[PDB]
Amino acid sequence: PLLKSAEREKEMASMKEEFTRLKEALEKSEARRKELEEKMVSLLQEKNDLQLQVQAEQDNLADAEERCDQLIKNKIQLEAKVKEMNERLEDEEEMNAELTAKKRKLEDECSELKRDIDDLELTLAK
Amino acid sequence: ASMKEEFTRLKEALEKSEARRKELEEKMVSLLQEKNDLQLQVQAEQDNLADAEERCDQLIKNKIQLEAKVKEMNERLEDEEEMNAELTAKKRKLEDECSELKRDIDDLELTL
Ligand SMILES: [Hg+2]
Ligand SMILES: [Hg+2]
Repeated sequence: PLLKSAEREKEMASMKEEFTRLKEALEKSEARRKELEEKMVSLLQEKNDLQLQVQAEQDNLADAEERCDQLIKNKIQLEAKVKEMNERLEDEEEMNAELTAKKRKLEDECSELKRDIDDLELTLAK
Repeated sequence: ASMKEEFTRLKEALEKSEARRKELEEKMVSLLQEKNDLQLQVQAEQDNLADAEERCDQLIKNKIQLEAKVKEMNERLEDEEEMNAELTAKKRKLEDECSELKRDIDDLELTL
């Protein structure tokens, strides 16, 4: 063009591209911002959902633990019963031994008595 | 407005946008720490629950072993209890034989 029409058209073409560039810089920034807005929303929901699993698992451990408690009180009563039964067995066995001894010594005496009765009948008879 | 105010509006919109983004980038760092920690915590707790459950099973097996041992002993005790009672009866019959025998010895000795 001629000097003046070229200079005028040049400034207009420059302002259009400068504008177009600012517009795109904004669009891009907005995109990054939007992607983050979405990520932050998703993470907060993820975090709060885990805070509930922690609670829930802690509760299951509480129920598991309480079950151990009952079992342990039960083991206590049972070990007490074993101790007690073993004591009685010893008493029984000991007594049994003692009775068997007395029954045998009585047996030796009936042997001897029947023998002495026979000796006196020998003395008497002849 | 004029072209200059339109550009000024755009620069400010960008500065604002970029600023909001810095807000998010910094707030996110701390947010991920929290999420990773809670994820590891749930794994830790699940491990505890498995170990707790395992202790339950050992106790249950032990409980069974004991109740059985108690039963076996109750029955064995009853046998001993009956065994001693039968002996006591025998011992007693013999004692009465001694009594009778000693009496017969007395009667024969009076004959002499
Ligand atoms: Hg348990
Ligand atoms: Hg006797």
